[PDB]
Amino acid sequence: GQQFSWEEAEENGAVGAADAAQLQEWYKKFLEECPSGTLFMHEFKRFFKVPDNEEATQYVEAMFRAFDTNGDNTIDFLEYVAALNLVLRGTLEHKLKWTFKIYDKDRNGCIDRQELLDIVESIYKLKKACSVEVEAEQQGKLLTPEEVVDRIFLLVDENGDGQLSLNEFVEGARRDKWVMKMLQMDLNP
Ligand SMILES: [Ca+2]
Ligand SMILES: [Ca+2]
Ligand SMILES: [Ca+2]
Repeated sequence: GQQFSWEEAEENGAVGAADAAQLQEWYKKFLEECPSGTLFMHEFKRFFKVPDNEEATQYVEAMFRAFDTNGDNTIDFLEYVAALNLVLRGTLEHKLKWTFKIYDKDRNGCIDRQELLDIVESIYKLKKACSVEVEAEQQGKLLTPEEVVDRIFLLVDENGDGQLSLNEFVEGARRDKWVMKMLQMDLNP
């Protein structure tokens, strides 16, 4: 399927512009020390944020999951790079789709309170092993791990159909009243 690189390289002998140039170095700096060197969920989390407590692995592990879905357990240079443009540089609304996918842990085309508790739960383990404990209790009235889920579901939804489709979430994630800040997690810093 597809190829071993971008369509540009396939046709064009060396593409052009400072575009590929930037990638030429990336593709080389990574494959230079290893011909046909592919990345792995482990080599990624490491060569990227190489954390320590590891706890902050659930979050990243998700990234590779939502992005690396080909089903080969491996992620070639191409895939990775694609993610960058989707995050590194300015990110357009295209995020509404990719993010909606991050939650899709069961792969079915529909999101359910099951996926909500899954991802959020992950975001919790992250902010937990971070530089703060946000002492759930004394900190602004804590809640149950299932509460937040029922909060993002009800708000994003409204018909009570019992199913959170893309369009439903997309529009419910385009602005809402708090879905962004939360689901966003990073925000900017
Ligand atoms: Ca892959
Ligand atoms: Ca799903
Ligand atoms: Ca619905």
